[PDB]
Amino acid sequence: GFYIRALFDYCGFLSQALSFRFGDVLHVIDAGDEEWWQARRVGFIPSKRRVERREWSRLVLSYETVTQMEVHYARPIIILGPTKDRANDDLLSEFPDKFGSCVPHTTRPKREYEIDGRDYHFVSSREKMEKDIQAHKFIEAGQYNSHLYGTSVQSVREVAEQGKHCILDVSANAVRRLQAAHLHPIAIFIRPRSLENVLEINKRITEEQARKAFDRATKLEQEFTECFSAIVEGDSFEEIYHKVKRVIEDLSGPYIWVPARERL
Ligand SMILES: Nc1nc2c(ncn2[C@@H]2O[C@H](COP(=O)(O)O)[C@@H](O)[C@H]2O)c(=O)[nH]1
Repeated sequence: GFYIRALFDYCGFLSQALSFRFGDVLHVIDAGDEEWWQARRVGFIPSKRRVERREWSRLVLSYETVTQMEVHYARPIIILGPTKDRANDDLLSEFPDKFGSCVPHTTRPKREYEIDGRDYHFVSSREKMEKDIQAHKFIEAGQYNSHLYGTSVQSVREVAEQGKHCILDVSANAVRRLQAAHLHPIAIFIRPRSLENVLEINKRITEEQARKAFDRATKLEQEFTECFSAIVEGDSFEEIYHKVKRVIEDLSGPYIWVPARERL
């Protein structure tokens, strides 16, 4: 048969319908029917056509074909959503031998106490930086104050090829760039269940910051759900943290599922 990854979670009606969650990889055994396919998590599941029809009438993400490949590098990590900074900080602190950060590039002048190749790869001219960016040398870049900063493909590769998970502090836009560079990341979205939930997973921030965080999360999910490797939720940060680690463990290893060429 073939394999697909669910991009959504699936009246009181009982049937042989298989339940699944976002990110589950499914082994499709029989897809001859246009409405229901026979499958098993790696019952029946609604076909792409059926999911789309229902969603359209309700008011589209359904599934994407995937294939298993062997990788010899450690997958970079991109944690997104509320509390991601604490999660990034804690992973780096908890497993010094398994997680690391890459060295970013920048055009700003190096301070006297900074070291080139350690703090940043300090670029001589901004023109050179822009050229490399145009040459697709960066997974992501931006401007702060009046200087450029960027996470280069090579800097990430160096960490990944070394066998350690590179903790990235970049937007969801980087996922496709990393995939194309053959540095398949583990993108984890921490989804707030409500405004109240945000207030529970971070007891420090104000109600106003919480509302802003919830709004960003909503927009992030609306735009990049297809790029997430997994979506985690929890009643507390501790629960979120535990789940983030479980995902990384589950999606690590030599064999990973990546987008396939076959199309539904
Ligand atoms: N997300 C993200 N922000 C960064 C990164 N490197 C620097 N920054 C941002 O740029 C600001 C200025 O950093 P600086 O110029 O002092 O090294 C930081 O406070 C931070 O917000 C990075 O790798 N990822």
